[PDB]
Amino acid sequence: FQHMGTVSWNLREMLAHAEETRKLMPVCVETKAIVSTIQRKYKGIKIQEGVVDYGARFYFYTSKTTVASLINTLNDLNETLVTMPLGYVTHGLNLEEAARYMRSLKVPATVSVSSPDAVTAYNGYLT
Amino acid sequence: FQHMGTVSWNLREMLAHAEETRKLMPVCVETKAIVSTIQRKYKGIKIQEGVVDYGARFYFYTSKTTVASLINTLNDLNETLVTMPLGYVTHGLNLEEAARYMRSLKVPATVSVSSPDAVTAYNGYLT
Repeated sequence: FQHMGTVSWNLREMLAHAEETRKLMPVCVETKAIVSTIQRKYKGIKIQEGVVDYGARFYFYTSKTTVASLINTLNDLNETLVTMPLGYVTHGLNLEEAARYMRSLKVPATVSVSSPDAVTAYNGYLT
Repeated sequence: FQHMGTVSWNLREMLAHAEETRKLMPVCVETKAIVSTIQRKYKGIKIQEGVVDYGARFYFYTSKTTVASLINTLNDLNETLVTMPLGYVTHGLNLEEAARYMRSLKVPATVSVSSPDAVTAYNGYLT
């Protein structure tokens, strides 16, 4: 998977990278800490499902969208991502099963996990 | 980040340091000026992706490999590096976003930037 690599970026780093690069950043609208940060950082943003390009370029989704459906949608968008492992926590998945879904991503992505130790754990599950 | 330090060495100085120390030196094969210099200093080299130990010890990569993936690979190799800021220009990144990715390196590294002024800028971005 030369098109995906794994870092440990907090939300401020992810947003700063996304603002500069305009890489697409998926955001689960049920994750209050993240939505709150976005609403305060980009005053006036109208959060709605799908692509919202305002401050940064977001793909807003609900966890009622199942992970493989989200990933097919993102594959069709054909944009480079900055993302957390999809389904992890939001869909009740552990890190290993989120990685299993992430194997279906065909677009380039930077994947952010909680800690440097999670980087090696995640990459081992992915490969 | 005590395991990384920043200098301003031109390519000839980087190659001389790499030749003596056997530190691993990442090289983007799309950067034609660098590849040509390497082919001229180390006549007969067979450039191919991955580790090539000929004259100096190189890690040749394509910019189709995403920066975080390259860094994941270099961390797994566990060799000390002499390197330019990864992703800078080659992946369309500015110096600040390259530095953001370099925070993920776990192996010791000497990072060489284009001028003494860039040393100041890069260190501020890294931290």
